[PDB]
Amino acid sequence: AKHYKNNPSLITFLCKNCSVLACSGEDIHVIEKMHHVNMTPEFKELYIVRENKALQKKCADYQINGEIICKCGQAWGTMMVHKGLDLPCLKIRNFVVVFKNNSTKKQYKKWVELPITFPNLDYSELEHHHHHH
Ligand SMILES: [Zn+2]
Repeated sequence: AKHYKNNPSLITFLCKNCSVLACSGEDIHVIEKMHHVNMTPEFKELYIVRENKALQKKCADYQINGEIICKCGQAWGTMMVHKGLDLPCLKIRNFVVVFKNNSTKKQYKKWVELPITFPNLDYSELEHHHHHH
């Protein structure tokens, strides 16, 4: 991570199945150094939440209430909820990542494999973040 670029605007995420633009890297936050989410209102117009009892569960710091999928049907991630706040969690394996100016397409299995550093919000910062921003 020390040689990563802390410039998320360099990348865009496309659904690996239908190629639709899911979001810019600028719309991603990492939560408690683990979960990569997109909490913007615009992103909510692009996914559907469906039931998936294999993935739903109650955790100490969040609950998983469903699976997030693209309008085309391709799974994208999970719907986490922390203290009533929605955390749409993206699994990088469901997307194609495009880097600007070089426009080269890439696929990854884990977020740590993508050499980009994103802004972090610990769980303890979420209520404040949603109240103000
Ligand atoms: Zn799709």
